[PDB]
Amino acid sequence: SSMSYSWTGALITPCGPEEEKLPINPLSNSLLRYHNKVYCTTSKSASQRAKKVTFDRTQVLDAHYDSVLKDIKLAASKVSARLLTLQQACQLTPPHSARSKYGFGAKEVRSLSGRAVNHIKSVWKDLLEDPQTPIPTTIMAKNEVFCVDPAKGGKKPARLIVYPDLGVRVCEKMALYDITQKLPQAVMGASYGFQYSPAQRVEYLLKAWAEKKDPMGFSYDTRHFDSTVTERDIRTEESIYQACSLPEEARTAIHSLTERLYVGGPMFNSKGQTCGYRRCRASGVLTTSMGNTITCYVKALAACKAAGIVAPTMLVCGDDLIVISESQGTEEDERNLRAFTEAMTRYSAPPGDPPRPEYDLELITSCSSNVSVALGPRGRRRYYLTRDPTTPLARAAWETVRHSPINSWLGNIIQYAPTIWVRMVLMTHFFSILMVQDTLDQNLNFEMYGSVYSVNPLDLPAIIERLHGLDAFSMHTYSHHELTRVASALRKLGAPPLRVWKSRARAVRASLISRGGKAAVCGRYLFNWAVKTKLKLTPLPEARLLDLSSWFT
RNA sequence: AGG
Ligand SMILES: O=c1ccn([C@@H]2O[C@H](COP(=O)(O)OP(=O)(O)O)[C@@H](O)[C@H]2O)c(=O)[nH]1
Ligand SMILES: [Cl-]
Ligand SMILES: [Mn+2]
Ligand SMILES: [Mn+2]
Ligand SMILES: [Mn+2]
Repeated sequence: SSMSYSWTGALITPCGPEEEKLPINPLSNSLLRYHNKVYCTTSKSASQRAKKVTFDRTQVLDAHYDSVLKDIKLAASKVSARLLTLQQACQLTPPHSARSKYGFGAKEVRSLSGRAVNHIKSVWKDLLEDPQTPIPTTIMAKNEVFCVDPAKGGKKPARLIVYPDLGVRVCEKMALYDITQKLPQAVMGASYGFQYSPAQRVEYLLKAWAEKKDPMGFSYDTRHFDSTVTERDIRTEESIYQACSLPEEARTAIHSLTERLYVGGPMFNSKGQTCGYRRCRASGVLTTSMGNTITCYVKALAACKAAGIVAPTMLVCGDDLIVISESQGTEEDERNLRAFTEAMTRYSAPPGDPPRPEYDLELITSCSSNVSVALGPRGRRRYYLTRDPTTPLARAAWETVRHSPINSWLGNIIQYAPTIWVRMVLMTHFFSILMVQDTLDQNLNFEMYGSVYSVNPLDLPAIIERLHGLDAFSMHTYSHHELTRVASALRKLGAPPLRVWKSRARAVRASLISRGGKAAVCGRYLFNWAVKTKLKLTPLPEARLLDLSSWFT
């Protein structure tokens, strides 16, 4: 039926200059040695990505699909959502959001300058009046950092980001922001993945596992999800949005956004040239996450019914899903999974890697992470979320004129505080660097799910107890998989091995302790693993006084 | 670029 994209031959050009690595990396050259392996995806590579994501979709739905979709609309009809005022929408614009072509930027939008507010008024009037003329978009490469992988063909090409003008982005929020905050949870309940912290994700997966008499689990992820989303999927997304209780003016803007923007349109490069035409998800529109997650969930639940998955418990985040179900024996399990994949494939959600049944929770990877297990202070099993540290280590070494890696270190330390790789490697390095800089008590930004949080390094013990529990400071006897994977990632990036990190950690610990105050608490709590004569760690008062519920919702 |  439809091609995901068509191209004119015009290049996908960069915005600014693409920052160069330097001959010395003063903050990370004591973390690892193989700086040659750390690269950032470039705009040049964007044309290789374009080739990989351009293909003809044919989609074939069926009664399982139709029935799931009906149930979802019903669930959506229990939501009432409102328009945001123009002003509220303006003030949700992030501070460095790309500026408008019409001579204003995010600062103006957030301050509600008159020229900006006035332009946005007309953009919106035009949405209400013209339900048809396609809205132009800019296409850009995403620049992100990875470690080279010779197995997977050296360097990944940059993903494609497609977005409309700042004025339109503000209007999308007026129309849809309140739905983004309510609909997913309304139609998916506990299956909606972005509502859980790492420990809560873990707790949910364990409950689900223990509920089954004989559990089986698998993960799924779609190859190039955005390019696989069809015109019809997007219109079906609208009908899910329209099932909510909305004021008429929202309805009208939603429909017009759908027809003029979401279902497709022309793409221009940064130099202003026509680049191509799109007939799939623009990753960059406000509905990217909600849309991906709801469309993934519809296809996936229908595919579970098509395949005969029994008592499925799902967890979905964008195109990433886990299903924990009742095993029907391994022969049937395997065939049910092939049936799952075939249905998803008819639904236009083909797999990156064919999924596979598993019967041990450690072997299931979704959203680049997996549950693992270690022993606590009293010898009890303690489960936690971990991941391959390769990419976090590479990002820990991205250091240029424009970019400091310290914030990346902090983000990982917080999300993955119970992991052996955070505790032994990233914590040791982070604290050593900040001590020597004498910047321990300076606040840092921490990025997650598009939001920034300011954190003081000296509050890490409290934050960690709160997010992960006091046992995050006392885990030992990590698993074979985790020990093997961490040792291997360290060798691969030319980092010191764990025993070296241990002797560094002793020195970092002693030095923090000798400063007293909050620093010494960091020393005692964060590095208790580093000394033979363990200390008794008690709950921290400062931790009871904390609420972190917005960080992971 | 969005969440
Ligand atoms: O920086 C990102 C990463 C992902 N996505 C969205 O989430 C989807 C799933 O991404 P995944 O990481 O599974 O890779 P893909 O499936 O795109 O190859 C993408 O297609 C995008 O629509 C996005 O909008 N921006
Ligand atoms: Cl314990
Ligand atoms: Mn994918
Ligand atoms: Mn409509
Ligand atoms: Mn994915």
